[PDB]
Amino acid sequence: MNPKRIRALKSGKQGDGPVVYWMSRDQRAEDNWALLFSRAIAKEANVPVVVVFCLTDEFLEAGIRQYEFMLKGLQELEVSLSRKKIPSFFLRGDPGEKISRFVKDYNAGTLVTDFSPLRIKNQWIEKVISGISIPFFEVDAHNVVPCWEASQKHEYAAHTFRPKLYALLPEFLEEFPELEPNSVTPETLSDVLETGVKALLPERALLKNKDPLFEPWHFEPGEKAAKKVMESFIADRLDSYGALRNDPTKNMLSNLSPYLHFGQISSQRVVLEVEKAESNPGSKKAFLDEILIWKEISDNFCYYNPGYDGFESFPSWAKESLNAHRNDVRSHIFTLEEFEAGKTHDPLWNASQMELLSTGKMHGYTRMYWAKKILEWSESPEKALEIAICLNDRYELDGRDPNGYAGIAWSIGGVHDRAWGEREVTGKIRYMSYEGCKRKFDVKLYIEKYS
Ligand SMILES: *Nc1ncnc2c1ncn2[C@@H]1O[C@H](COP(=O)(O)OP(=O)(O)OC[C@@H](O)[C@@H](O)[C@@H](O)Cn2c3nc(=O)[nH]c(=O)c-3nc3cc(C)c(C)cc32)[C@@H](O)[C@H]1O
Repeated sequence: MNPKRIRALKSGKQGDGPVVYWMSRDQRAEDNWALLFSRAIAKEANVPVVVVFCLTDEFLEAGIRQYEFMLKGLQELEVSLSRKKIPSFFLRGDPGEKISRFVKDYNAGTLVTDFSPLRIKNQWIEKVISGISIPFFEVDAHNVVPCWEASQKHEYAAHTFRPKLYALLPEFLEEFPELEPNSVTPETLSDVLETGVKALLPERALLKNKDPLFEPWHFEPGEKAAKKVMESFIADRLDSYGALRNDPTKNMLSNLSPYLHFGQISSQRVVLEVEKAESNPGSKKAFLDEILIWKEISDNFCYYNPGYDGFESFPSWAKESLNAHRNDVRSHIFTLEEFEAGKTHDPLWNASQMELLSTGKMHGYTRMYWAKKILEWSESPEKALEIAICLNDRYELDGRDPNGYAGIAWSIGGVHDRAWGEREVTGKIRYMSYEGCKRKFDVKLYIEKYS
């Protein structure tokens, strides 16, 4: 129980009621430093621990696909927490009102939340701070090394973040203690889902035949389903991961991102299990570079760059290059709706958008190709960022995520990249040509599957 995982958000006066874990990013009962820390605080105070989750007003900015995935997982989570004699309360509203009122109504003694570097979570925290007088902590339960510990600043390249992160892995990569149950026991989610689906339905993604686009059987939600996906990745896909991770015709990725995004599985758990696996060397190195270095540098990016979703956060070499080509004539301009419908003149791009539309998880390789063409076929880099973020957040199961803003910023603005050869329109941003993908994998097979 390393105290470097927890820090104070606001001092206060400790009450004598239960310890409240405001769960947000880490929707799981196992392998959860925020829940474990909350339980430990409760034990020292001779009080029970309680979990609260905010069903916020912002769900209408995404789709049924993410709402159902999240809420079905929370239904499973209710059962698991109740087995530990830990009650869970699901508050309909936004956190500033709901958390403050709950703290008062339930005589909470201490408030704890998990860590997200996203603007909306920081918006939420500000309102909560103004409505409570009890101590308020946050625990990094999402990263192996706490984000504010891995580095003191924005890291401009993987190769400057990687040695700092790896220097800290011996301390922070460790097993989880078991969650001790509470000593004694202190509108349903199905109805909430019903109400939300009703409100979301007019905006549901449909084919011209009015049949829905989304296929919900590619990733079953919840902690138990996530563990099976991790186990099948290690048993069946990890050996080939190094060779096949850049081939979107092969189903050889871990497929863990939807579970990692909602915190239905701990990435620390995944890393421990992968470290212990005997697998092809090269493959384990490649996978750990993604789930450790690239995932946690995305939290580094959002945490230390307030404007992480804007042009101003790009590196200076990229801002200069993009500005110098701002007035170049674009080969094409597509509207947000033309991008959304997969109606560019590039069949590889359109197939990547159809994979996103139908499965809610675009292959990692084509996400890079996809975002870079939005830069190439939009009026400005600012508009490209707007369009890519809109589509990523609306349709990825793993979207609205530091990985997303960081991966889009890499794609369009060269964040965590270097300058490449100068081209018109896109400047020195790394280019990914259609013909280059053809030399890389079977583009025709990918197009057939998603068309
Ligand atoms: N590139 C990258 N950046 C951050 N974190 C990453 C990245 N690649 C992998 N990971 C993290 O590692 C695990 C395991 O990786 P894989 O098994 O290789 O991948 P999957 O879980 O099956 O597939 C998800 C993966 O394709 C994406 O994580 C990346 O493409 C990154 N990425 C997002 N990741 C998100 O979680 N949410 C988003 O909204 C993302 N949006 C984008 C947008 C764009 C334009 C790009 C280029 C990437 C991207 C992964 O689960 C992850 O934790």
